[PDB]
Parts: sequence; C-alpha cells; structure tokens
Amino acid sequence: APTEQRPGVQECYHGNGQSYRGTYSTTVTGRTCQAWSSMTPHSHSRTPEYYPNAGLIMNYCRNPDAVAAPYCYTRDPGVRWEYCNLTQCSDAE
Repeated sequence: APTEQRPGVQECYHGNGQSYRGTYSTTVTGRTCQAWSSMTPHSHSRTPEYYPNAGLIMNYCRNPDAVAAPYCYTRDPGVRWEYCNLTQCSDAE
C-alpha cells in the first residue's frame, strides 16, 4: 500500500526557455510572480500586447525577450524581478 504522495513530474524548460509555457509561478527565492498584465507593483513592457505569441498570461514564468531563462516580475515592491525556480530539462540527463 502506498505511503508516499503520488509522484509529481517536475516542470523544466528547454534551451533558454523562450518555448516554456508551463504553470510555474515562483521565483528562485520563493517569491510569487506578478501577473504580466499587471503594472503593479512594477511597471514594465513585457505585455501580451507587445509579445503576442509569448504566452504572457497569468503570472507564469516566461522568457519573452530571450534572456538566460524564464523569469517574472515579483509581487513584492522590494524585488523587481527574478529568474524562476525552474531547472533545465537536460539537467536530469
């Protein structure tokens, strides 16, 4: 009889994560991402209007402008943006 929570498949990004369209929404330090369509607390230009094919919905980690890895602005006024707590798929190899 099982005594461990059902296995969870980790999310991971390929390449630099420009193709990432998963649901992860937490930064490397555990902070909660700000929604892309929100301008509070941080104003920015990474909007779905300006990156219409980048999947900039909700507050999911994304890489619309092809930086090093998926990222987000955070909801904390003291922290503008962070890379997300996401590993590269190739790490498990």
